[PDB]
Amino acid sequence: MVGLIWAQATSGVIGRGGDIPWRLPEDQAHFREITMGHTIVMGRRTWDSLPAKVRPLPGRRNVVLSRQADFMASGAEVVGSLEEALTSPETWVIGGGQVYALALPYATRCEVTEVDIGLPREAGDALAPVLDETWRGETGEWRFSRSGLRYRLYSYHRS
Ligand SMILES: NC(=O)C1=CN([C@@H]2O[C@H](COP(=O)(O)OP(=O)(O)OC[C@H]3O[C@@H](n4cnc5c(N)ncnc54)[C@H](OP(=O)(O)O)[C@@H]3O)[C@@H](O)[C@H]2O)C=CC1
Repeated sequence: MVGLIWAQATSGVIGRGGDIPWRLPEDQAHFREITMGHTIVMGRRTWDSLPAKVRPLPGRRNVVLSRQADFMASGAEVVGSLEEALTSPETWVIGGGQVYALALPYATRCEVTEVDIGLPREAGDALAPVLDETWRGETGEWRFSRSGLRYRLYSYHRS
């Protein structure tokens, strides 16, 4: 089982300038709940964007994809191919744009948080993968964040 987990602006933007273009702390707990105790796979830039205090993410086997066969990532496993990254039965791909695209074909689950923020796609942005009709989804109710942003959760599956 390979799952993808991400948060996106309605527009599809998931990252800009090396960061996430919004604040939504309420998301942190759902992320933690889905990923805890499993192997998590991320691209090298996502690793670098993780704050030093939670790098590596505690309670998870952190796997980092990189084409630098010498890249240093303390507390994480550096692999150079996607096949090497996906050996665990329950693996959650947590980013970024490149890695989500690369892993989508292997995925049977996606936990998506939609953020109701006006943020048009700009050139160079990290973007969320587009789910076609092989996916059957379940949409949650909109909620308000203390940040002021409305957000909801989607759970997608495909056998
Ligand atoms: N909103 C959300 O839910 C999330 C948003 N993000 C955002 O995403 C952005 C980063 O995304 P993005 O720029 O797409 O980067 P990625 O995190 O996907 O990392 C890309 C890097 O992964 C490595 N890589 C990619 N493909 C391969 C491959 N096929 N084989 C080996 N190594 C590979 C390379 O490392 P190297 O260059 O070292 O070879 C490459 O530079 C940031 O802005 C981040 O904040 C991240 C996670 C979640």
